[PDB]
Amino acid sequence: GPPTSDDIFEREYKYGAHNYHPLPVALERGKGIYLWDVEGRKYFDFLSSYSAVNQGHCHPKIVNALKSQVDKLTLTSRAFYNNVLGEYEEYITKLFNYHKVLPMNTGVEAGETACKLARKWGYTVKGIQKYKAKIVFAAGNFWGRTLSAISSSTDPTSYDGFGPFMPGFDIIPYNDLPALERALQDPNVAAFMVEPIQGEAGVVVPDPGYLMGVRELCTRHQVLFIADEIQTGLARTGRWLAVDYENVRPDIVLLGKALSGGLYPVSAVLCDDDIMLTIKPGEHGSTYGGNPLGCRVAIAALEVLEEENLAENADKLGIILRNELMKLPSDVVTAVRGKGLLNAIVIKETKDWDAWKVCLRLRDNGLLAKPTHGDIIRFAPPLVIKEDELRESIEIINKTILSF
Amino acid sequence: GPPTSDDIFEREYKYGAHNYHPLPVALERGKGIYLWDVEGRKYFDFLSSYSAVNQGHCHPKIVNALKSQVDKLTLTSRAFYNNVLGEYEEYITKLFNYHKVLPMNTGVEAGETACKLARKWGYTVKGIQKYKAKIVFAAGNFWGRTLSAISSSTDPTSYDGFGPFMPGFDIIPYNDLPALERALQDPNVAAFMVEPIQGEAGVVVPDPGYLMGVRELCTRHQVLFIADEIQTGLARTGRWLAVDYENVRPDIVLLGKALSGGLYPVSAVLCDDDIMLTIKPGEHGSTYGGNPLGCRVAIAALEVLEEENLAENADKLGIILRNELMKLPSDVVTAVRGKGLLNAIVIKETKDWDAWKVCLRLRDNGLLAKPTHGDIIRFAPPLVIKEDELRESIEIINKTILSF
Ligand SMILES: *[C@H](NC1=C[C@@H](C(=O)O)C[C@@H]1F)c1c(COP(=O)(O)O)cnc(C)c1O
Ligand SMILES: *[C@H](NC1=C[C@@H](C(=O)O)C[C@@H]1F)c1c(COP(=O)(O)O)cnc(C)c1O
Repeated sequence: GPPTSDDIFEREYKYGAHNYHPLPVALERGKGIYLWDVEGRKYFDFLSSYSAVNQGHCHPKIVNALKSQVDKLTLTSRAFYNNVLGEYEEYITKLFNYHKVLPMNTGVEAGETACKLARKWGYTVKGIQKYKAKIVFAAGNFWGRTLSAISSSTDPTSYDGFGPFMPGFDIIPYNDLPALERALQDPNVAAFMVEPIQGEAGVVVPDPGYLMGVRELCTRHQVLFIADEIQTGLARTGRWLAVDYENVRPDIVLLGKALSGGLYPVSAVLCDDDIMLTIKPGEHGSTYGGNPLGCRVAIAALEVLEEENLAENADKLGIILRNELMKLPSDVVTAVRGKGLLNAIVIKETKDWDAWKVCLRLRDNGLLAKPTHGDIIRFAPPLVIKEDELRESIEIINKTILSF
Repeated sequence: GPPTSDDIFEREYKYGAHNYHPLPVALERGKGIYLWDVEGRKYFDFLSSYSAVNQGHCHPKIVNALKSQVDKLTLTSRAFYNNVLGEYEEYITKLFNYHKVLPMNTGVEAGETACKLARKWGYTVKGIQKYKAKIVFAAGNFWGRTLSAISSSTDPTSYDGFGPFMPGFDIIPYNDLPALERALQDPNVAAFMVEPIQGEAGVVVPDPGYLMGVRELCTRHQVLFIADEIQTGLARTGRWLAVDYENVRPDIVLLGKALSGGLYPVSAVLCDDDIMLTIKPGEHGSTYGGNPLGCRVAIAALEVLEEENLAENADKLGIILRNELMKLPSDVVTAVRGKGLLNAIVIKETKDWDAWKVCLRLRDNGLLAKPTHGDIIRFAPPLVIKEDELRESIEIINKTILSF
């Protein structure tokens, strides 16, 4: 017979690294908003692989894009040209109104690329002496697990024990314009990198006007505004970019995770020529960056986001979701926050009770979510969810919370 | 009409970053050893996307693995389990005889993972004080384009202008056991990372006994031996790992690039428990790392390497290839080097003449290669090439070199 859930757990424990402690559920199929485990049980996906499957699992248009391109060509390396890359580049740059895109594979690779662009621009355009350029980050940031990315983290689990750290990364509080204004007095600062809503930190939504203020301060002090929209972009918050809510144009925009609908690791760095062209041929790249297969998949995923109006659905259904979540009692759920379909609730963590046990019971009742701190539970279903499906899942959430 | 080659070049120039200057050829299909451009012209691929398509372009078994898995499930994130990952992990760990694998996406991500493992092991097992751990690298190394990876590079084009650098990375000459012995006198050294043959540096093959000496010195001084086999592994040099030529077992083995046959970005970090389990749950990861689609593709690519005996083919045909290349005159080709099907020739670069013009003419004559320094031309066709195909390509190379 084929392996049970427990066989799957045990096998991973024996042969795989222990860098994760996942929710004990062994999934097998995903379609749209749904996931099935090896026993056949059906669940709503309320994690969406951290927004990588905004389009729902195995969206048939993106699946067909993958299938059509793999029968053909998948990787030439950028030592030669392929056809697909230029088409995808024109598409995405015109969609987001930037001169150019630099293609990479994973989100952290886009972050690293942004850091390199900011430093190169700082030395060659702003005139900072090599190698005094600084980049400012917001406490609570998460942008990956490289040595550089954990060097900007304030989370000890990300950086503790991981050797000496990248210099030139400063940290200020999130949602704090006076602190940014103070940091940007140093002319050696080249950039400020920030998430428009902090995902991994617990869906931390900054105050209205924060993004506008960030843009104003960055412009005033000749500092690049890098917006990490790898989790908040591509309709998840109800707009193409979360920064669109304040009509703010960052200098560099990072995209990832739903850029492919979960079918391929595709990431993008968007900016104008006076920043992008600071990097000359041979000075940056990636083996799989810009390969034809991922490019086809990304064109298809962006087209799915546009043609199915998923940002508007995210907006309206997130309004419904937060309104319903706020009816849970204050004695158990101390906070409800989010934008569009990126939301979270905060648990009145006792020790009779916590976010992990809540997610276990939610799995028991047919809905999959995972906590991000122990009192924070993220709710982020695929943007293809319909209102009746959302209301049934909300019913599951109510049943689970009021089970305790 | 559909875009010509020149349209493709111009479009990428307008909408894409200028981080590459590729060989002017616009490819469209790849199958096995062959590539076709948009005009219909046919070429031998003698770059193999830097060994990512060891199995040849669009190998039907790996294509079918991709197609079968994408109709199903592609990404749950590691917040939950999927079935495929444990199966792939058991497979690859038993294949290479290590306790465990840590899955990532790109080669540089495997390198970063290795660095984190080495530091965490240095502090928690070797007892180095935080954060004094050092990692030693070999001059000429290339392992990616993150800030940490360019911090260990001796190539100014990789690091110049890219902000202050990661501390704790020391550099010694390649192919130099006395220099390694000298570096390892510092008890704060946690690891030595090295390529068994330096690919990007120009297929630099170290002297016989170098890998044995590295292993002996690392063991003697309680230092981890990290072997980057992302380009040299998976049959390319004629063995499963290039280190197999000296029956050397590194502490950490990095795999990438052919791990997927070019169909998906899949990388792996292999090592035993006493190293791997220094990283605890929540302390490292990746969104796409270990996803089911890439895992299916990787199982298939490894199976193709094993069942088609591609390491033996690489061995014998590389013998033939180097023997034939050495018949070109000394006045034009000053050196021929390599192992298995990873080879290179060195050009007597005049200014009447150089490696770029040679590769242009080779493209004109139906074979695609790219220089790596201006007198170095890499020859690395897919390991599915047959002897008559190889001899025809050698004929192309002769025709081209003796055209000048
Ligand atoms: C990716 N998001 C994160 C990775 C996940 C995990 O595996 O635990 C959960 C988490 F929120 C991310 C990145 C990095 O992208 P990748 O390297 O993982 O592809 C960068 N910035 C942001 C905002 C996010 O969400
Ligand atoms: C990958 N090899 C390199 C990338 C290529 C390019 O785009 O120019 C050519 C070059 F040789 C590599 C890596 C990094 O893997 P990725 O991040 O690119 O996936 C690490 N180590 C080695 C030995 C190699 O070859």
